[PDB]
Amino acid sequence: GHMKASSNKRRYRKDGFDLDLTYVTDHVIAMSFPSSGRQSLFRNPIGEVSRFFKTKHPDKFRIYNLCSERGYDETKFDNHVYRVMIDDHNVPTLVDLLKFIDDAKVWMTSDPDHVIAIHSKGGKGRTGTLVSSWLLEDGKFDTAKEALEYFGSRRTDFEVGDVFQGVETASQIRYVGYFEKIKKNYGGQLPPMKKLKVTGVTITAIQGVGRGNGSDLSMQIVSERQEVLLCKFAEGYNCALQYDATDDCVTCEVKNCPVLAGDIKVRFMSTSKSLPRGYDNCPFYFWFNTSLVEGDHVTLKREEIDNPHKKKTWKIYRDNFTVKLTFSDAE
Repeated sequence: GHMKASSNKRRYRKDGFDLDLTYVTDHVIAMSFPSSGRQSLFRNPIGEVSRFFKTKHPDKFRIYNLCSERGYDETKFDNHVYRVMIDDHNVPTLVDLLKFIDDAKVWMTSDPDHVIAIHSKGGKGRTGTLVSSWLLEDGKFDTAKEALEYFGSRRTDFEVGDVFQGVETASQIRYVGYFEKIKKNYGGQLPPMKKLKVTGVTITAIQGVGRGNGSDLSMQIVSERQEVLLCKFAEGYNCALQYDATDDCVTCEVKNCPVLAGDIKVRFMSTSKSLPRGYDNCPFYFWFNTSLVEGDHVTLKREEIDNPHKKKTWKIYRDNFTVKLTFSDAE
């Protein structure tokens, strides 16, 4: 009878394959995670994905797994898998990014028919960071913005909730920009190392954010996956808070910061349940690299901070919401 007995752009549906896989270029593929067991959200069984590569690019593929959270049976891909450990909604260290670029360069230079396939979980934020960096390396684009937007056009749904298309976070945009700066100003290698200590943090348009005066906020500095400083503002825990109602800002002296080098992640937490958490289990956060800092501070506008960069938050983080870190030289 009428009742049965049983039961997009990103879809590759050719030659008996049905996969969440995109040729960003003829030789650079972006895809979602090659999954096992049950299929949820219709994304990509590993047996099929590995069959695809062995059939379409026999002996001429290399797979990049960008998920810190999980690996898989790499022998399904004949051991042609390289891992870049990136947490969801975060960025690779620049050391890890450049190591990836060199690995891909060695592989791609060896044969013009070689392909690379880059994946994460959804194959958007982390994947787009590395795909866009690779396309800069390979000379297809000269700016991070163009590379990111191309990635967005090939791989992603258009998001009205984003300022810019392509990736998931503001730090992801920043890190492709860092790679552009490295390629154009430093010959493709890291800039001279610069060590820093954070001595202050200033937040503008504080009204309406948590308790609206800095008193609910704390700031955690993370280096190489470890907390290296925690400041709790109202309490004076490694800090001293000053709130100015007239100027709608808080300025905090930061105390006891260790010497910082490399990629630094700064997370802001709140005791106010009324201030929503976004990605990374906090209200707002960002990454920066100490060697790419200019002068004695780094200032980030709303669209440059992870979580406030989403339009769905703009009733809380107003047009003039910014965060500035003030530094001292560690050398």
